[PDB]
Order: sequence, then structure tokens, then C-alpha cells
Amino acid sequence: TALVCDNGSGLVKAGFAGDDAPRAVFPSIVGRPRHQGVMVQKDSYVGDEAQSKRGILTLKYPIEHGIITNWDDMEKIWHHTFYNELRVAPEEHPTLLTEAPLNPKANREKMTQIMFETFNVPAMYVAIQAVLSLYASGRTTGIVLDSGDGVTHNVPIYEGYALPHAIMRLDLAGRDLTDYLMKILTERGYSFVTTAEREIVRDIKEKLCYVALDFENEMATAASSSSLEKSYELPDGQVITIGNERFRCPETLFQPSFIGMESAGIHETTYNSIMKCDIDIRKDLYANNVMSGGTTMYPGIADRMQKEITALAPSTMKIKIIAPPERKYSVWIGGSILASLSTFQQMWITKQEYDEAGPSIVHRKCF
Amino acid sequence: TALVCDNGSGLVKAGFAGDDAPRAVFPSIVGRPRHQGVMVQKDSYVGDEAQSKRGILTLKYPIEHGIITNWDDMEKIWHHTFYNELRVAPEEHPTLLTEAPLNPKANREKMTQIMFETFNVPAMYVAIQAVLSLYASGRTTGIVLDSGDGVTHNVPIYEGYALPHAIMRLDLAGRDLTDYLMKILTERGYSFVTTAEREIVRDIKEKLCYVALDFENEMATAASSSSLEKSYELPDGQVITIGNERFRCPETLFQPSFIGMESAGIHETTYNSIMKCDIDIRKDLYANNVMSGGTTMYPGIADRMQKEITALAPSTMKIKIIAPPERKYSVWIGGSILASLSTFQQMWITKQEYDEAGPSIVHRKCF
Amino acid sequence: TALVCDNGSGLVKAGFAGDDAPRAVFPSIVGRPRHQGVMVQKDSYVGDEAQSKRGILTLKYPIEHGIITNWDDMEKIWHHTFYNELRVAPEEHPTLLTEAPLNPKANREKMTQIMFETFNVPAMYVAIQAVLSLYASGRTTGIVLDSGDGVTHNVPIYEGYALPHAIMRLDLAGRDLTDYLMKILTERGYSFVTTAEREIVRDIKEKLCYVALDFENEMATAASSSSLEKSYELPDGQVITIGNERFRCPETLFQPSFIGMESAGIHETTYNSIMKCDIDIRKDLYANNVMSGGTTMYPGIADRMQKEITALAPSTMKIKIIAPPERKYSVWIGGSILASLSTFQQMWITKQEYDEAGPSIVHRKCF
Amino acid sequence: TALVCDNGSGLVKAGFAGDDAPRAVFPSIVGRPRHQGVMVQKDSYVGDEAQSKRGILTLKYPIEHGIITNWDDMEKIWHHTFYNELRVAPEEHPTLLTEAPLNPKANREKMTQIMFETFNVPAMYVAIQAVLSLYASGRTTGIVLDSGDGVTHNVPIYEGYALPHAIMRLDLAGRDLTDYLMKILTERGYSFVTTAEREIVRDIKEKLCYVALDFENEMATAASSSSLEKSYELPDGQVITIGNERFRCPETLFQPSFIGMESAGIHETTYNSIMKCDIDIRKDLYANNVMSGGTTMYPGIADRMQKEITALAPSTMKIKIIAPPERKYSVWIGGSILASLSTFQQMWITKQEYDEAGPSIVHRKCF
Amino acid sequence: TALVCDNGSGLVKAGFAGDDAPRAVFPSIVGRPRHQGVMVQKDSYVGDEAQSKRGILTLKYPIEHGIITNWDDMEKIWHHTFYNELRVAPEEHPTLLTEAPLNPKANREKMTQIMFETFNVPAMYVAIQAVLSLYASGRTTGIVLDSGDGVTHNVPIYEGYALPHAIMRLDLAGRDLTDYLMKILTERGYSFVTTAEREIVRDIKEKLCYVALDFENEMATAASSSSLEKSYELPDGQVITIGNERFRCPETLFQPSFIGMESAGIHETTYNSIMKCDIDIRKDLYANNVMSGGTTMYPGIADRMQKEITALAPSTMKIKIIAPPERKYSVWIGGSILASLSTFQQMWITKQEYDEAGPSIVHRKCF
Ligand SMILES: Nc1ncnc2c1ncn2[C@@H]1O[C@H](COP(=O)(O)OP(=O)(O)O)[C@@H](O)[C@H]1O
Ligand SMILES: Nc1ncnc2c1ncn2[C@@H]1O[C@H](COP(=O)(O)OP(=O)(O)O)[C@@H](O)[C@H]1O
Ligand SMILES: Nc1ncnc2c1ncn2[C@@H]1O[C@H](COP(=O)(O)OP(=O)(O)O)[C@@H](O)[C@H]1O
Ligand SMILES: Nc1ncnc2c1ncn2[C@@H]1O[C@H](COP(=O)(O)OP(=O)(O)O)[C@@H](O)[C@H]1O
Ligand SMILES: Nc1ncnc2c1ncn2[C@@H]1O[C@H](COP(=O)(O)OP(=O)(O)O)[C@@H](O)[C@H]1O
Ligand SMILES: [Ca+2]
Ligand SMILES: [Ca+2]
Ligand SMILES: [Ca+2]
Ligand SMILES: [Ca+2]
Ligand SMILES: [Ca+2]
Repeated sequence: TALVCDNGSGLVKAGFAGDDAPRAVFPSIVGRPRHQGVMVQKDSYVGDEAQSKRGILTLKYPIEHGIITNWDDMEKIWHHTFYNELRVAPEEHPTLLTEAPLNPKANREKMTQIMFETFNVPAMYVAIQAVLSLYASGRTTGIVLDSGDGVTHNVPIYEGYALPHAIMRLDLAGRDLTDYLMKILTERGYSFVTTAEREIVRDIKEKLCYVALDFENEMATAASSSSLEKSYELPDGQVITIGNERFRCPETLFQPSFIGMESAGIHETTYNSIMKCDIDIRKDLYANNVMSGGTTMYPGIADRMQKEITALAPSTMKIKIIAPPERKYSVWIGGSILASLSTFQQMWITKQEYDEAGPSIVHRKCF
Repeated sequence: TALVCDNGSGLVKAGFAGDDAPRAVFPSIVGRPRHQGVMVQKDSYVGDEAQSKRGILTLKYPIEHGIITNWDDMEKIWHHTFYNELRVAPEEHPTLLTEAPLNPKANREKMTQIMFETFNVPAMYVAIQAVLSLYASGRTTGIVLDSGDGVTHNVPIYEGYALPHAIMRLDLAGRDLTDYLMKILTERGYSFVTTAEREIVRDIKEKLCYVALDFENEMATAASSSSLEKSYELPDGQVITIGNERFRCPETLFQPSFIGMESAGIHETTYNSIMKCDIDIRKDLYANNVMSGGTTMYPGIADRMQKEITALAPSTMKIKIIAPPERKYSVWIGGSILASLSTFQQMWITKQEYDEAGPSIVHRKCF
Repeated sequence: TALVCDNGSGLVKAGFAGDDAPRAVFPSIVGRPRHQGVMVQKDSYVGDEAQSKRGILTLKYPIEHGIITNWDDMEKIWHHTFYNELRVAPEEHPTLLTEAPLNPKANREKMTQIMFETFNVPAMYVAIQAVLSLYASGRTTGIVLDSGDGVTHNVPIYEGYALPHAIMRLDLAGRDLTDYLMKILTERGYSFVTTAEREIVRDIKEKLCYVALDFENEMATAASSSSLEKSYELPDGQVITIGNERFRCPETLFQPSFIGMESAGIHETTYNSIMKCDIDIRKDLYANNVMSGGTTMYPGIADRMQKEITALAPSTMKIKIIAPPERKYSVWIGGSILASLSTFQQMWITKQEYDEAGPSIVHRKCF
Repeated sequence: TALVCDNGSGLVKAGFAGDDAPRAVFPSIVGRPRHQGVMVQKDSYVGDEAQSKRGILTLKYPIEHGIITNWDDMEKIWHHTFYNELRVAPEEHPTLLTEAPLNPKANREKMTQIMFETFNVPAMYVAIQAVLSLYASGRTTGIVLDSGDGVTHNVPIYEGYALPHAIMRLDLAGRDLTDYLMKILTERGYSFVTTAEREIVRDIKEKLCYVALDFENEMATAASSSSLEKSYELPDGQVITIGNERFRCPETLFQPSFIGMESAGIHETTYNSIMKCDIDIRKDLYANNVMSGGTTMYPGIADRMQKEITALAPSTMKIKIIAPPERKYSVWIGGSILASLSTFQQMWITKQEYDEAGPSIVHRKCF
Repeated sequence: TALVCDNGSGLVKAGFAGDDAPRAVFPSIVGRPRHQGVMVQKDSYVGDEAQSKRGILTLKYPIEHGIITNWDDMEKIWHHTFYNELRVAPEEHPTLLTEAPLNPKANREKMTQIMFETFNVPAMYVAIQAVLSLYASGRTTGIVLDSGDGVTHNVPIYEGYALPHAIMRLDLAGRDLTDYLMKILTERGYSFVTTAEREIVRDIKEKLCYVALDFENEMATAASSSSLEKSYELPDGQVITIGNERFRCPETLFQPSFIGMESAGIHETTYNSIMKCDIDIRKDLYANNVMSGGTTMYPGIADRMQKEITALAPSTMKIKIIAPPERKYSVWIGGSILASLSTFQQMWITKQEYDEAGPSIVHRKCF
């Protein structure tokens, strides 16, 4: 059976092809002790173990904005995934990996070299995340908006054909929203600075943040009463209360100037991607906006996207946002479907054709 | 076998590693005759012999506030410990010594030079007292409050890692409480002035003093009736009676302004040490307050610490004070466990590496 | 004429706009008697009077890390500043106040409410300290590194435009270095514990501490000879000698792990702030590193910053550290220039627009 | 007008507030006949009358070491003071009384009960003797060394604030020196045994004893020649000659081991009191050593104290001993100043607040 | 062999060291003829010869109250002791002499000068009588009450250390009791006036006097019946009868006011000496009251001392009076033990060190 490993900037989603859910979901973090040991303990911790000991660790993400920046730490995470989480021998399982579009070419070349020389997989494949999200929705046409921890990207697909010139990629996703929430939480006197405290702010974001339908009207409501304020208990028992920060943090997705970026929000980027496509397919793309990734899980984000794109598109077009309840795992679920197709069993990069072409084989066999 | 010698400001606790109790416990005192001998007697007396002849001696503690101030007298005490109490040859026993944190560096350097050049030990090691107390409790996480005769100090440890920036040290312990009891005993007309009479007041403190749960409510009870008053027979048959002095003396631990100190009490110091630690480990520290040392042996001190820290900590935190019945010997018991570990046998400072680095070897091998 | 009051965590710098130096510079401290008065004396002392009577006082800083934590004590300091130091009526002087960036919003709201309701100023304004430092240097472009007693912060400014997303703030400044010096002075047997003795250590720091160009090479020099050791006479005539503590204390600015912080040093933070800025302005920022505040007054800190940033920046960039000799008062001097500009006279928050908008007016009129 | 009564162990100093000298100075003695009356005389004699009839009386001091041990005899002395010496009605005069610090609490409680119930004073107050000595010197800062007939005590005061934890009390004063002189006078064959003869030795002490600057060098001078020997005529015409006894008797103040005491001399005790004070006030205490009491009236004691403290203090400190010529009455003179202050008229313990609180009112109204 | 000469006020006890009893015991008297010789006899008689011819002699004691008042007569007694009683050459025997404590310094200086220049002893030593009594009892701890013919003195010794400040000396002993018995014998009409008749009264005292357990109850018994009356035959055959004089004479030891002295009795003096000692040794002193000297030989004096001290001491203390049957010679027996110790042979004052230091050598070599 094939292995499906979705190495996100934030989480590792790993499992076996054919299943309906990832078997192993854990943070893509490596932690190392920052204090001195006095009781006569490992050199580093990975995943959930690093998350539970984060009080005495410095946490490092080896993947930033979909790009692997620390290959020694990324090998620790893959090793932890295969041997400790899946408890499997990689030498007998074809491994399907994922990647954001418009990534550096050396990224997937080094992924290929490590899978074939360090883990000795029989075959591997690198798919594009947004394409897998369309497999999970059971569609062959649609513009996918995938937003994870590192990258937000749009990929328009029509009848199984990608329009690569219309692919959009924005280096603004969950981790940037977490950093922004940390910044605006200082307005109320709350100081989160360490990498461990960043994990606390991320949990605050996932529980209390939501997308306002009308941002300026929501800002007036939060300034007139405390009906929007909610409380959250920190790990040490302290209770913090946040008001408009709940919807100001996800508003960065629609107004990237909040964090100093010049790019347009995800609604304009989606519309700009559709407008780069041929005029005869735009109507089908307007009706099949597929959202995937953890950053699309904010309450109200589908209604806001619906409202924003409707204002940009012609009035006669039917705008439909497809937001499945399980869209946090759409990339893995789509990869599980793809790796189980009988038509896909010819698409694997085998060890034989890697030995005669080097790691550059991945560029002429994977989109 | 290894020797474990806990040189406290008040008592010497010495024994062999692997045992469950110190073999030799005696006062860390040197006494010299202050009168003229007329019957044709030693130049000085050490330990229990000085305590039994204290009527004609001036008693001197060579260790004050965990710092050895008289090295000639300290050598007499170590000599008495090895040859008279343990009856052992130090040249064939690795010796584990203890020290309070944040001590002067010359203190443990001169300890190393004396052990290697005067007693010619094969190896030695200087541990921190609070760390050894955590070994004795069988824990790897907790904030240790060790209070002996000289020093009260807090050391937070999480998963075997010390947080040195959160270590607190207060030069207020048993000997300061004894001096304060001597002062407030003059309110009833009892005058203790000599060093021998200070030993009598110390015995009064250990037998009659206790910690009040509510100090101001206890002061009103002692002022309304004599139900709190207790009697004590002096060595010469005189009987003294003390009332609120029983709980006013240990109250100095929680209100150091009684003796003119500006520092906060041991409850606030414990809380300040926890608040200096990372927020993700505070909950485990709140549940693992370990008390050790003779000054934590007052009846009611665990209930008072529980009450005081609960008022400082958030209401959802579970405050648990660990006060073992044998906590007066926790430092020695922990040192006996550490010196018996197979993983510790590489941590000794051997005579070979001392001959090539001098006494400064102790700073890069001992915490 | 306008009043310029720079309320630092450590010092109050106050004076009149148009002058070239603050008229009143005194410690931002409130002292209260901790002993019992027996001679038939005020309830509290402020500023220089508290510093001269500190032997019998407990000293409190109302501002910690640029945040006012005791508003009753802060009102005493402002009252002392206006009526006793400047000897002025605040009801007839617009008051320019300063603040660190990324402060809690309630801080400058309560500053506005006190200035308008307690002191009844006609107008006020809250400026950012680093921006004022750029006014003092006569520049419109540069990255300001301001480090006082409470906060170290970087603000990059290009052609008069701030890049707020690149603003960095580190809660590590002079007071943390003083606390660290107090800790490592115990290595030589010197014990400073009281708030009054902390003022002695601060004076030791300002006179003997310096920044080593190469820290590890300086540590080897101090360990081989006593050429680096210097003496200092305490107020009671005792003489202390310190060696490597002279440069170990300021080294915390470049290695915050000395005090248990995870953040990067001030050189990496400066470089990270420049790298967050647009690529077209980085060359001008590299050539205009402006240092201000008392914590940048260590001998050798400009040469060390020059060396550290040069190692981080590309080799073709010209790194220039601007360290004026009067940079301890740059914030006040810049505020004196700003409050005297004819273009600034429209920027004041007047009492009229405060009466119709409440203290929240300060957020939409002050950066 | 207020009455100022300084009840010393040796002398009663009584007078009216506002005066510059006590009106009544007489010995605090009660004498009773020890022989049989044959001529057909009182039951007891008080003060100067007991001193003139001491040949046929047994003399008793009701105050020993500042503690009233015979309350029936002490009432006789107070009665003699009010009605026979001052010739006044105590029911119309507030009475200021004095006491040594660290006295039993029952001492000043019974003083309060007798003044309010036996003599029916309208108001009373119990001051500390050393504090009054500082009033007499016109100072608000200084360490007072008061040594009378019963108690030697040090009280450091800074800016009107006492440091109670630094108060030192030594039960070694004039009466112990008299007893020691009686003992060493037997070396020359002179035998004084009765209580009446003790009064003769006291007069010898006050006339011939002095403090040697260098004791061992003075002992060699007295052993080589008779230049130090002086004569004294006893009441019966016999002439005695004393040599080194002149300076051996006051040397007990600096070497209390002469009379079997373990405590340090008055110079070390003064230095130990200063060293218990905060480091920032020690320089002012070194320059303001105030001496008071009859036992500081030995010729050369200020030069000896100056020499001894200079050897203990750092070389850069300026040691200044303040020894007024009228320092034998400093306690009374200071009490006369205090009782005449307009600010003190609220400090009296009135009869009204004594009737509602009992004699325990004196503890919460008097230091 | 060494000579041990105990020169008491009443008797000379002389012998050789190592023996268990003095070889020569005779009265310390010199008699001279007071009538005219008519038969054609010495100029003076010494010792037993003076006692047998006392009818025609005037008897003189050269020692009064332990002080040699007639040095020409004392030389006659020493000459009689060496040549007539011991029949020995003093030039070949080290001589141990005794003395009461608190004696004039010239007394033992002139003893040293006479022994070295008149008798030319090779070495000599002056011991304290009470210390020798403790040697005789085989103890190293105890308070010795030695009462001879001239002096009653208490010396507390603990573990071989004397407490000189607690030494008590009372110039009331056997000779004062003899004089008092002579006075109260006139109540019955018996007149003894001459020095020879004083020797008769002394013999009456030694045979008939005893100490009453309860004095006032014994006085009532003697006044109701004649059961206490005893008879005594004078040398001329006359028979005298005495009643309450038997116990009134020794009662002066417990009530010195009988002879006009102000001092306390021997029981209070013993208790006052113990109370001057450190509190930790009082229990051992209470259990080791050693009595010595001829004046402690009255029947019932140990039971009376036991009863009197028990009433003064705390009820939990065990009072034990050690009264050996041979305690009349305890000083000599102890001196015989001391002079025979091998450790004492370095303590002698030799003729060599006397020739270089003069008679003042005795003060820095003898206690
Ligand atoms: N309920 C939620 N609301 C908002 N954000 C969420 C929620 N759940 C997860 N996220 C965010 O989604 C991001 C990563 O999710 P995921 O789609 O797995 O991306 P990746 O594949 O990069 O790990 C994280 O930054 C996380 O904060
Ligand atoms: N039962 C008790 N109650 C109160 N204090 C005690 C008790 N037992 C011992 N102590 C105090 O503990 C102090 C020293 O104990 P210890 O922990 O051995 O410290 P150290 O290691 O410094 O000798 C002494 O000052 C003693 O007075
Ligand atoms: N010469 C110096 N060397 C090192 N530090 C100094 C020097 N002078 C002042 N400082 C430090 O600067 C800090 C505060 O200076 P300042 O810039 O006025 O800050 P603030 O505005 O917070 O008062 C103090 O902590 C002080 O110790
Ligand atoms: N000139 C002097 N020299 C030495 N001692 C003196 C002199 N005058 C008085 N004294 C001593 O001072 C003591 C008491 O003086 P005082 O200060 O009045 O004390 P108190 O208040 O206890 O009576 C007496 O013991 C006396 O012997
Ligand atoms: N049995 C006795 N009862 C009472 N007193 C006695 C007795 N025997 C001797 N004494 C008295 O003891 C005194 C001297 O005895 P001793 O101890 O030898 O003293 P010293 O050494 O002064 O001669 C004499 O005064 C004598 O009266
Ligand atoms: Ca993803
Ligand atoms: Ca200890
Ligand atoms: Ca500042
Ligand atoms: Ca006095
Ligand atoms: Ca005798």
C-alpha cells in the first residue's frame, strides 16, 4: 500500500492510501532544550512530544512558507513520521508527497534525493496540494483556494486541465496570522514572545477568531458593547479577554496591508485568477470555488468570500463557495484518492528511473 | 563506596552512598575554652563534644549563610567527620559535597582544593542542595524550597532542567529565627546572650514554635487567653513560659520585616520564582512545591504555604505542597541516591583532571 | 511654551521646548519609609530626594518595561516634575509625552486622562521615543535603536515614513542588565539585595562596564591576568574589585540567553528589522543605524554593533553606526525640536477635542 | 508643666520640662537599719538620706540592669521624688519616664499602672533613653552609645528613623565596673564588702579611673614606675594608693572577659550595630557616634573609642565621637526637650485611654 | 621528694608529697613570755610547745584571715616546720604552698622571696586551697566550699576550668566563731579573755558545737528542756554547762549578722556562686558541692547545707553535698596528689627563673 504524507508548514498529515482520514497528525516542529540539565533526556524532540515539553524547549519549524529551510530537521520529522507515528518500513511503500505550486525547484529535488537515498522508498511522487483538494471534492472543474500555515495559493482547473499562468501564490497564511495576533494582543497588555508562547496564541486563534461579514460595521459593534468579548484561560490559569482582535486577525486575509504586505486579499486574488482564465470557463469557476486548508476554517469565511467575490463578479454570475466540513484534511484525502487510482500506478517515480536520471527526474514527471 | 557529606550552616550530615539515612549528624560548631584551666583538656572541641561542654566554651559556626567563613575551623569539622564520626580513610572514597546556589565561587574552589590536597580524596563533586532534594522525592519536576540554618533558596526544575534565572536565594533561615527568638524572649524577662545560651534558644524553637494559619487571628487568641502558652525547663531547672512567641518566631519566614529585611516572605518568593518560569511549566510547578530542610519542619508550615500560594496563584491552579516527614534529611538522602547512580560515575571530578586544571575545574564540571 | 516630558522607565527628562538640554533629570522612583519613626518626615519621597534617603526607604519604579504599573505613584512623579522640578503651572503649557512602541493601549489612554483631568493641560501629545531620536540626529531616514532602562526597540524610518511591521521591541534594557550584574556579583562574594543596593549596582554598571569587541577573546584575557580588573568604593568605604563582570553584564545585550531569554541580541534584532523592510531602502538603513538611550552608552558598543551587523549584512553594504555623544538625551532633544516646529502646532490633542471624544482620541491622533 | 523623671539604675534625674538641668539628682537607693535601735528613726531611708546614714544601713537598689526588681521600693523612690525632692503634686503634671530598650514588657506596664493608680498622673509616656540622648545633641541622625549604671545600649537612628533590628543591649555598665574594682582592690589588701563600702568604691572609680589609649602599653608603664599611682583618703582617714587598677577597671568596657562575660566590648558592639544597618547610612553613623551616660565620663574614653572604631571601619570613613561635657544628663535634657515640643503633646498616654485599655496601652503608644 | 606545706590561719599541715596524711599538724602560733623569769627558757615558743606553755605566754597568730600579718613570726613557724617537725633540709625539696583566693598580691610575693632567699628551696609553687580540695575528692567538676580558721571561700570548677568571676570569699571562719562563742559564753557567767583562754574556747567549740537543722525549732527545744545541755571540764577542774550556745555558735555561718556582718551565709554564698556560672554547668555544680576545712566538721552541717541550698535551687535539681570524713585535711591531701603528678613537674617555679624575674614570677606562673 502507498503512503500519503502531506508535509505542511504547520502540521504533518500522514497515513495510508485508501483510508478516509490521516492516521498521524502532529505539529511539524523540532524542539531542543534551552536550559541546562541537572538530573542525571534527548537531544531534540519532534512533533507532539516537543509540544508537550515546549516550556523548556526552543521550537523550530523546518518548513517556512512551504519551503524546507532546515533539511536536517526535516529528516528528523520524516523519520519520526515513518517509524514512530505510522510505524512502517519506508522501503516497501510508495510515498506520495505534496508541495505548494511555484516553489523553488531544489525543494522537490532534495525531497526526491532524501526519499530515495535516506529512506530508500521504492517509488515516490510529488503532487500539488490544490490539485489534491479537487480530488477530495469529487470535482474535475474548479478554482481551489488552499490556505495552510505557510502558503495561500489559487489553482484554477477546468475539465482536469490546470491553467498554470493563472496560478496565484501568496506567502500569507496561518503562521502570519498567528504572528499578527501576537502583535495586537500587546494592545491589551498580553505579552507572548517565546516560540512556546506562539503555540498558545495559535490555540487562541483557532478557538476565538472569526471572519466578520462587514469589518467596519463589526468594528463599531465591538467599540460600543462587550457582546463580542470572549475569555480564554492560559495554561497557567490566567484568564485573558479579547474583543475586536477576534475578527481583526483573520481580516488580514482580506486586507494584507495590516501586516505591511502590498498584495491583494484572498478574494481579489481569487477573482484575479479567474480573470486570467479564458472567458469561456469563468462561469464554471465562479460556481466552483473550493476552499481547503486550516486557514479556511474560520467561522464566516465562506460567507465573506461569497460576499466579496459577488461584488467583483458580474451580477448575472452565480458565485458558489464550496467549503466542506472536513476541508482541513482535503489535501491528504485527495492524495489518498489519487494514490489509490489504478490510472495513477504508472505515474510513480520508481527507484530504477531515479538511478539513471538523478533527482532531476522529478521535474519531468511531476507537475 | 562514595561518601555523602552535607555541610550545612547548622548541622553536618555525613554517611555512605546507598544508605537511607546519614550515619553522622552533629552540629557544625567549633568550641574553644574561654576560662582558665586550673586542674593539670583540648585546645578546641568539635561537634557533639563542643555541645556537651558548651558551658565553658565559646561556640563558633565556621559556615554562615552557606558560606564558609573560617577555613581552619571548617577543616577541623571535616577532619572530625571523616576520622571520628565515619571512621574512614578519605583517600579511598569519592566525596559528594553540597552547596547552596548563588554562592561565591571561591567557596567551592577552596572546598575542592582542601578535599584534594588536605584529605587527598580520589574524586569529589559539589552538588546544589535543592537539586538533591528533588532526587530524594523521586521527582524530575518541581520547585524546591530548601531552608536550613543559613539559606532559604528556591530552585524550579522541569523535566530535569533547571531554570537558573528563576533561582531565588534568601539569606534568612534557621539561625536568623533563633536570633529573633532570643530578642523577643527578652519581652518576658528571659535573657540569653552567650553562644551557649543561643543553643538553648534553638532547642526551644524546635520544640515549641509553630506556624499560625492566620497570624493576626492567632495574635488575638494569644492575647485573650493562655491556651497557647507552653512551658519549657531550662538546663538549670528554671521553667520559662512563652505564649505568642511560639508563632511570632516562624512568622518571620513570611514577614521578613520582623528582623528588618526588605525581602518578601517565602511564599511570595516561591510565587515570584514560578512567575519567572515559562508559562507552559507553571502548572506543573504549582502542583509540585517540594519543601526540605530543618526550617520547614515547623508544624503548620505546609498548610500556611498552601494557603498563601493559593491566594497568589490563579484560582484554577491546583497548589500542592510536598512536605515529606523525613524532609530534614532530603538533601543527604538525595545525595545518597545521586552518588549511587551508574550514570553519575562519569560526573566525578577526579584527582587526575584536578592536577591539570587546578581548583577551577569545579566550575566547568559542577552546577 | 510647550513642555517636553520624557518619562523613561529609569529617569524623568523634563524641560521646555526650544531648549537644547532637559532642565530636570531625576530618577523615576517613589520611596516610602520601611522603618519606624522615633523622632517627633513625609509619607513618601520622589526622585532625587528618595535617592538620597534610600537607606531607610523601599524604592519603587512606577514604570516597568515602558509600562506604567502604578498610576498613583506615577501621578506623584508627574506632580513632582511640574511643581517642584520645572516649577510651572501645567494648565498653561502643552505637554509632549513619550512612549515606547507596541505598548498597551490603556497606557497612553490613562496618560491622556490624567493630563487632561488631573493636571488640566491645554493640549498634549504622545510621541514614539525612537521617532524623536531621529529628529535629534537631524535625519529623515534611518533605523533607530533606542535602549533605555525598560525597553530596547528598533524603528526603521525612510524619508519620514515608518515601517510599522518592521518595528521590533525587546523587553530587555538597563534594568535587566542591573539585575544580572547583581546576580553575577555574588560570584565574588558581594551581596546586593535591597532596592537601595540595586541603585549602587546601577552606579557600578555605569562606571565600570564596557562592551568587549570579541567576547570569547576578552574572557581569555580576563582569565590570564588582572589587567581588566578595576576597583570601586562602596558608600560605606568598602572597596570591591570586578574583572570579567565588567563586560559580561553588557554582553547580555548581544546574548540574551545569559538571563534566560530566547530572543536574539540587539545586533540580530536590528538586522531582522532591516530585512523586514523593502529591499530598495535597506542600503540607506544600513548606513544610518542611529543609537540612542542610556543603555547605548557603554564604551565599545558602537564598534561591537558595527562588527556584528557587518558580519550579517552583505559585504558590499556600508554599515555605519551613528552614536552621538549626547545620545542619552536624544529622545528629549528630539521632542524639544518636534514641539517647536510650526508644522506640529496642528498635531496637538486639545482639551476641546478631548471633551467630545474621551481619552480614546489619543489613538487616532498619535502614532 | 510636664515632669521628666529619668529613673536610672544608679541615679534618679528628675525635673520640669523646659529646664536645662535636672532639679533633683540623688541615688536610687533604699536603706534599712541593720542594727538595733537603743535610743528612744525611720523604717527606711531613700536617696541622699540613705547615703549619709549608710554606715548603719543595708543599701538596696530597686533597679538592676534597667529592670525594676523591687516594686515596693521603687514606689518609695518615686514618692520621695515627687513629694520630697520636686515638692509637687503628681495629679496635675504629665510625667515622662525613660527606659532602656529590649526591657521586659511587664516593666513598663507596671510603671504605667503605678503612675495612673498610685500617683494618679493625668498622662504619662515612656521613652527610650538613647533616643532622648539624640534630642539633647540637637541631631536627627546618629548611633547613640548610652551607658549608665545598669545597661549599655546602642541605638542607630537615621533621619529620625530607628533601626530596631540593629539595637544592641549589653548588661554591663557602671555597677559591674564598681563590683570589678572592688574585686581587684583586694590585690592591694583593701577589703570592701558591705553595700555601704560599695558606695566608697564607686566614688574611687569616679575620681581616679581613666581609660588607657593603649592598654598593654599602659600596663608596662604602671609596672615600671609609680607615675600612675594616686592616693585616695577613705572616710575614716585611711589613705589607699592604686596604680594600674585606675585603668584596668574601665578596660572591662572594652574587654568584658575581665568579668567573665562572652560579649564583645563597646567598640565592637558599636561597630556591629553600624554593620547591621543599611550600607547607605553607615557613613553618617560613623561620623555621629554620640556618647551619653555616666559610664562614658571616664577621661580618655572618647579617644579610645575613636581609635578602636577607626581600626574596625574602612580607612576612608571619618570616625567622629560626639562626647558632650554634659553627657551625664543627656537623657534628662533630651526628655526635657521632647516633653516641651508642641508636636509631642498628642503622644501622651492620657488617663482616659488608660481606663479603656488597661496598662497594655503603653505598648501601642510608646517605642 | 616534694614538700607540701598547708599554712592555714589556724594549723600548719606539713608533710611529703605522695603520703596520704600530713606528717606534722600543729597550731600556727608563736608564744612569748608575759611574766618575769626568776629561776636561772626561750625567747619565744612555736606550735605545740607554745600550746603546752600557754599559761605563761601571750599567743599570737601570724596569719589572720589567710593573710600573713607578721612575717618575722611566720618565718619562725616555717623554720619550726622544716627543721623541727619534718626534720628536713629545705634546700633539696621543692615546696608546694597554699593560699586562699583573692589574697593580696604581696602575700604570695613575700612567700616566694622567703622560700628562695631564706630557706633556699630549689623550687616552689603556690596553689589555691579550694582547687587542691577538688584533687583530694578525685573530681574535676564541682563547687568547693573550703572553710578553715581564717577564710571561707567558694571556687566553682567545671571540667578542670575555674570560673574566677564566680569565686566568692568570706572573711568569716573558725576564728570568728571562736570569738563569738567566747562572747555568748559570758551569758552564763563564764569569762574567757586571754589568748590562752581563747584556745580553751576553741576546744569547747570543736567538742560540743553542732549545726541545727532548724534553728528556730532548736531554740524552742533548748528553752523548754535541758536535753541539749552538755558539760565540759576546764583544765583547772571547773565544769561548765552550755545549752543553746552549742548550735548558736555555728549558726553564725548561716546568719553572719550574729557577729555584725552584712554578708550572706555560706548557703546563699554557695548559691550565688553557682548562679554566677554559665547556665549549662549549674546542674553539675548543684550535684557536686564539695566541703573541706575544719569549719565544715560540725555535726549536721552537710544536712543543713543540703536543706538550705535545696530551698534556693529549682525543685528539679539534685543537690548533693560531698562531705568526706577526712575533709579536714583535704587541702593537704590534694596538694600531696598535685605535687606527685608527672604533669605538674613542669609547673614548679625554679630558682633559676626566680633569679631572672624576681618575686613577681609567682603571678604569671601560679593561679
Ligand atoms: N479552527 C481553525 N480556525 C482558524 N485557523 C485554524 C483552525 N484550525 C487550524 N487552523 C490553522 O491552519 C493552519 C495549518 O493548517 P493546515 O491546513 O494543516 O496547514 P499545513 O498543511 O500548512 O499544516 C495553522 O496555522 C492553524 O493555525
Ligand atoms: N522541628 C523543628 N522545628 C523548627 N526548626 C527546626 C526543627 N528541627 C530543626 N530545625 C532547624 O533547622 C535548622 C537546620 O536544619 P538543616 O536542614 O540541617 O539545615 P543545615 O543543613 O543548614 O544544617 C536549624 O536552625 C534548626 O533550628
Ligand atoms: N554610562 C552608562 N553606561 C551604561 N549604562 C548607562 C550609562 N548611563 C546610563 N545608563 C543606563 O541607561 C538606563 C536609562 O537611561 P535612559 O536612556 O534615560 O532610559 P530611560 O528613558 O528608560 O530612563 C539606566 O538603566 C542606566 O543604568
Ligand atoms: N566621672 C565619672 N567617671 C566614671 N564613671 C562615672 C562618673 N560619674 C558617674 N559615673 C558612673 O555612671 C553611673 C551612672 O550614671 P548615669 O548615667 O546617671 O546612669 P543611671 O541613669 O543608670 O543612673 C554610675 O555607676 C557612676 O559610677
Ligand atoms: N570537729 C570540729 N568542729 C568544729 N570546728 C572544728 C573542728 N575541728 C577543727 N575545727 C576548726 O577548724 C578551724 C581550722 O581548721 P583547718 O581546716 O585546719 O583551717 P586552717 O587551714 O585555717 O588551719 C579551727 O578554727 C578549728 O576550730
Ligand atoms: Ca497544506
Ligand atoms: Ca542544608
Ligand atoms: Ca527612554
Ligand atoms: Ca540612664
Ligand atoms: Ca586552710
